[PDB]
Amino acid sequence: MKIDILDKGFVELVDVMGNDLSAVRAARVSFDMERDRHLIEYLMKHGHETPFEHIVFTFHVKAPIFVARQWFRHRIASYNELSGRYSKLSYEFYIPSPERLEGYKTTIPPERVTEKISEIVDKAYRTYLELIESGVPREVARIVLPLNLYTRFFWTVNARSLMNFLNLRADSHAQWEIQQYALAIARIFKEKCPWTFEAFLKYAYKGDILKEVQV
Amino acid sequence: HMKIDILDKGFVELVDVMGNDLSAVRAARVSFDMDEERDRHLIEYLMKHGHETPFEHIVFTFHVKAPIFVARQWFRHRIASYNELSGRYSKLSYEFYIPSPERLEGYKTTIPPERVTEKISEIVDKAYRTYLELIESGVPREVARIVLPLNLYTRFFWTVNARSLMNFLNLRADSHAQWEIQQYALAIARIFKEKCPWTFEAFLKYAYKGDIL
Amino acid sequence: MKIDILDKGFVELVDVMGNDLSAVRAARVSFDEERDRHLIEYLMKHGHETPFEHIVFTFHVKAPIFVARQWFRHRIASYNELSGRYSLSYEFYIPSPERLEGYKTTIPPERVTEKISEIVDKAYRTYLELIESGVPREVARIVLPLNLYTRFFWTVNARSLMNFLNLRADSHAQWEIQQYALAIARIFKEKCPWTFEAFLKYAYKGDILKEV
Amino acid sequence: MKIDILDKGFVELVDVMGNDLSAVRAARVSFKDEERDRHLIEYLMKHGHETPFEHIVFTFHVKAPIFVARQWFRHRIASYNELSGRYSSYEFYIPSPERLEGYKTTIPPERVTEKISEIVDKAYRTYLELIESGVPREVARIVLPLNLYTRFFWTVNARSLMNFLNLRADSHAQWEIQQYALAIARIFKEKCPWTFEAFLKYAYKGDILKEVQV
Ligand SMILES: Cc1cc2nc3c(=O)[nH]c(=O)nc-3n(C[C@H](O)[C@H](O)[C@H](O)COP(=O)(O)OP(=O)(O)OC[C@H]3OC(n4cnc5c(N)ncnc54)[C@H](O)[C@@H]3O)c2cc1C
Ligand SMILES: Cc1cc2nc3c(=O)[nH]c(=O)nc-3n(C[C@H](O)[C@H](O)[C@H](O)COP(=O)(O)OP(=O)(O)OC[C@H]3O[C@@H](n4cnc5c(N)ncnc54)[C@H](O)[C@@H]3O)c2cc1C
Ligand SMILES: Cc1cc2nc3c(=O)[nH]c(=O)nc-3n(C[C@H](O)[C@H](O)[C@H](O)COP(=O)(O)OP(=O)(O)OC[C@H]3O[C@@H](n4cnc5c(N)ncnc54)[C@H](O)[C@@H]3O)c2cc1C
Ligand SMILES: Cc1cc2nc3c(=O)[nH]c(=O)nc-3n(C[C@H](O)[C@H](O)[C@H](O)COP(=O)(O)OP(=O)(O)OC[C@H]3O[C@@H](n4cnc5c(N)ncnc54)[C@H](O)[C@@H]3O)c2cc1C
Repeated sequence: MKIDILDKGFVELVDVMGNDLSAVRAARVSFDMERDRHLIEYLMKHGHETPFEHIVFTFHVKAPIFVARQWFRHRIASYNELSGRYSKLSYEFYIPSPERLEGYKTTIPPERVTEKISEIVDKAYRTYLELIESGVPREVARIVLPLNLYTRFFWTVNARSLMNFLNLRADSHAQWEIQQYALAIARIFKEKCPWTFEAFLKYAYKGDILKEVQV
Repeated sequence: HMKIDILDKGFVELVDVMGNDLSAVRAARVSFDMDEERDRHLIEYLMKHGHETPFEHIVFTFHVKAPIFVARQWFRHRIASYNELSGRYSKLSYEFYIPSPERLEGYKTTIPPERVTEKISEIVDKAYRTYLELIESGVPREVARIVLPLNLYTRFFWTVNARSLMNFLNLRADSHAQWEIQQYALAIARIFKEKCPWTFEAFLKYAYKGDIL
Repeated sequence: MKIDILDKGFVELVDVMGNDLSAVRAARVSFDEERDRHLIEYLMKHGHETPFEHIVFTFHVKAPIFVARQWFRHRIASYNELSGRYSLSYEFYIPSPERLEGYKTTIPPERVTEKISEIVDKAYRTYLELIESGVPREVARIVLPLNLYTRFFWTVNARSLMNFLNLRADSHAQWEIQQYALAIARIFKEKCPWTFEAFLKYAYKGDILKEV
Repeated sequence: MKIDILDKGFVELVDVMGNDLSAVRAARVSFKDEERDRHLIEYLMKHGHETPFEHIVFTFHVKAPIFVARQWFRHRIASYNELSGRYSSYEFYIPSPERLEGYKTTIPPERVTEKISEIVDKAYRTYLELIESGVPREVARIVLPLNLYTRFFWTVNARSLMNFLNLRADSHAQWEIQQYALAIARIFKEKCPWTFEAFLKYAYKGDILKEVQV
């Protein structure tokens, strides 16, 4: 599964451990213990979250650094990113489409706003090349590249933490760009753990957009 | 699907696994934006210089059955997930850990070791019979169970990743730890070895701190 | 500050880092009572709790082991229990007859209390008989019941502390742990009145704290 | 106490709970004898009993370049609170020619400083231009360089702080963040002198802290 985000980014599922039943098996130990589907619903509405920690995912994500920084703020998880110290950075930046500024009255037209951003990206990247070409160390030459540069990383997280992540990013208060990545994460989650997902929205989900956007 | 019996009535059973040795290689190799010969070499490299974040992408789920005094020690490992049987929600099964005579291999005692075994079974039986008694007299299960000894068996699920798993082994797979916990740590290591050959070997060679593996 | 719990336990404050204003400084990233207290309620009401992690406490607790097993399940915190390698005593929790109040039991509540005492004595004697006999404590102590008292140091921050109160300062929790949580709650109120106030009004998920 | 780092950054102490003895008291689970209490710190450190050191806590206020904060926020056992770029200054980290010392370059070291200052100025110009044009802050800021300075509060306990020093107060870490960990180390030394010495002697895995002073 690979979903395309923005103009050049993406969310891709690498691996998965367990499914809805993993949560059920884990919960049975307490009381010595169709019907299973009813237990998940029960857990969800009564606040028994731990059982869901036994479902785990690993995603491959390519996103603009300003999005990555917000994502990494989630501590209950594991990360592994491409290094800007040990690698030659590619010429890939997130250039917002004109429709992104729709809703805001601006002096200059959306195409103009979009034209300038690209321009600054070229001057920035061109300079980055002179320096690397001139013998400057990569780890120091990259401080000139803008926050709209694309980066890649792996993310391993369990169901319970993932639901905390959707509560916060698949919401209208979070930035538009990362909301797009949230929907992709939500979609994949629904495909792998449909019962848990349904119960989530119906009982514990605190955000707004997932109750108005299919999958 | 593996299972290993511990002590007289306990066990360690593997329920699931996510990934393998290459999971660590793929998570790491993504740093340089990038063959069998190379891959094993990479894992040892990471292990040598302490780059352990990549091994966090390997996960295990166990099902354990052990006495309460062992479980308590085990639960101190916070970087992991747990689900246990509730003593305040169901009737408790007459299953206690009774040490065998050999347990005293090295200690000379007033009375024969066989008698120590007999004595332990007695106080356990007496305590168990009082538990059933108070229960049938209408006493709340959560209250009646407080008379039960620490050798009563419990059960739980444990989901943990490879990095934390290696931390558990450095601490419990060691002679300084109690003999009962060692037995369980040995079982955890045999399963870890089975599923992650390269990683397990690299661990024993450039990082394992214990002394019984 | 020390509060006695049950028949021989307690919760005592050992140290504290910060107060309500610690959360205000963290949220504004820098360094008028009215202005600050309005922010604390603002953050509480919208779910922005990270600022409260910058407040921390360290308690010294003395509880029965079964109460301690539930308590230790709270992973986002620090613990240190007595082992007898640096600091051992032997006392047990014997419920009062009022504990069985409400339940209609076969024998008198006063007899339930007696039977618990009897077992404790027999279990305790057997234990000493084994030590004087030459069995190492690590083995001998496994015959001691779950109502055996222990002690530990607990260091936890405000965010996690409020999670602890949402689960233990509640009727679904066991009565014994409830008593310890009520104690934890009073001390918290004393050191962070504003934060405690806002907690009860917008985020407190339990029931018993609003009744006492 | 506050300490300057790089061309415009710093590390500032905001608060602290406990001292060396807070570990001693936690290890014994109690509450006097210096020779003894200090002897225990060393024992704990030598035999790996590190949980007692979790009972000492700090809060720092840091100002640093975004490419430094990113590497830093990587430490999960800790608490963070940064300034909002999409809601909440013309300050960027401009390397000195002495920073490119030891590297053979086709152009004068001073030219690098000038090449980097130029783009920073350009970018910043187009940014302030977009803001005034009506473009939302969260959008117009995507054109700013990774060397833009940010600020955050950091609360971490002594055990976790020792892990940070192991990895960052070391020659394998970028030179920039090495400077910050040195300041972190200095404050830590001042507040918990017994733990720091024991740490350096029995557990520290890095290199520079045994070479440089405080
Ligand atoms: C009435 C009652 C009955 C209970 N019955 C049982 C039972 O039968 N069996 C049983 O095993 N337990 C039982 N518990 C314990 C309960 O399941 C929790 O373990 C306990 O409340 C500690 O909570 P926590 O996980 O939220 O907190 P902490 O472990 O202290 O964590 C605080 C927060 O960080 C989180 N977190 C920490 N680690 C992880 C992680 N690895 N993955 C995802 N999120 C994480 C969550 O957001 C959490 O709320 C019971 C508790 C109560 C109050
Ligand atoms: C021989 C032996 C004797 C012992 N004696 C005692 C005793 O007298 N008293 C007692 O209370 N316990 C005792 N213990 C338990 C021990 O102190 C730890 O609680 C136990 O090993 C759990 O380990 P951990 O902290 O390494 O693991 P986890 O909790 O699973 O943590 C793994 C890693 O994450 C870390 N970490 C997690 N959370 C935090 C945090 N909040 N702050 C800083 N770092 C963190 C560290 O890098 C740690 O190694 C003993 C254990 C052994 C093996
Ligand atoms: C020279 C250098 C180069 C680096 N290069 C890269 C790179 O190319 N790509 C990249 O992505 N990162 C890179 N890093 C970051 C590195 O991978 C770690 O993320 C960083 O050092 C944070 O360390 P930590 O995990 O030890 O600490 P913390 O996250 O603060 O954790 C402290 C302790 O608790 C633990 N712990 C916490 N959470 C978990 C968990 N979920 N599972 C198991 N144990 C846990 C461990 O015992 C740990 O040491 C680099 C770091 C250095 C110093
Ligand atoms: C719309 C929006 C705006 C934001 N604005 C800002 C801003 O201006 N400044 C800023 O600094 N950040 C900001 N953030 C980041 C926010 O403050 C959190 O850091 C982020 O949401 C990560 O969430 P978390 O703590 O719930 O998750 P995780 O770090 O993944 O933790 C999950 C659970 O474990 C817990 N937990 C983990 N560690 C600890 C701990 N050490 N102590 C207590 N509990 C713990 C809690 O129960 C928590 O819910 C913003 C986030 C959103 C979604």
